[PDB]
Amino acid sequence: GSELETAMETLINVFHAHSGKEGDKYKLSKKELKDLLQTELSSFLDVQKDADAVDKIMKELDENGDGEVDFQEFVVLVAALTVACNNFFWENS
Amino acid sequence: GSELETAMETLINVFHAHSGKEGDKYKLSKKELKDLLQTELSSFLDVQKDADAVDKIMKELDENGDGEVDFQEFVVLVAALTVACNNFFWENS
Ligand SMILES: [Ca+2]
Ligand SMILES: [Ca+2]
Ligand SMILES: [Ca+2]
Ligand SMILES: [Ca+2]
Repeated sequence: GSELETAMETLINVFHAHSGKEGDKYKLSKKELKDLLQTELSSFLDVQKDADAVDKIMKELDENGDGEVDFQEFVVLVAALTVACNNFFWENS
Repeated sequence: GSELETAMETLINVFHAHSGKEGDKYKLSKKELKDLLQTELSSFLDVQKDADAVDKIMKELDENGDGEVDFQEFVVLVAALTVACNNFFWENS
């Protein structure tokens, strides 16, 4: 099946849906990623309600203080945090 | 939309489709991950043709030499490698 493959194609499409909407299509930005999580992962990855949560999240990515992200840094950080949350409910049954 | 959200639900379902098929449903294994990539990401992440490629890939994950993976280690390693490949074709246009 393409279920797992479809997983890579989908995050890449929404990624180019908002990332290229700001014009900076060659680099991601702090506001661009804010839209992607609050759009489909708002309930899981809290972010829209805690705007401070997005400043902290980009800080690990923008460790360079570039206020911009290379998108690759983003996938590794949120990938581990959300995956851990699913096991959190399963751990207590 | 749930396109990005659907991305997390799909890799998690196939993950529990083969991971729980070996009985070791509490921990992933070297053969379990081999099936997930060769099943839907065979063409992108070469693996089935280069069985040596799977030994090397788990080595970074099983840096502990446990021949077993915590699944979380897996998502971060293959997440960055496949994402980079998509930009490889885009970089040369
Ligand atoms: Ca962008
Ligand atoms: Ca950055
Ligand atoms: Ca398993
Ligand atoms: Ca491991």
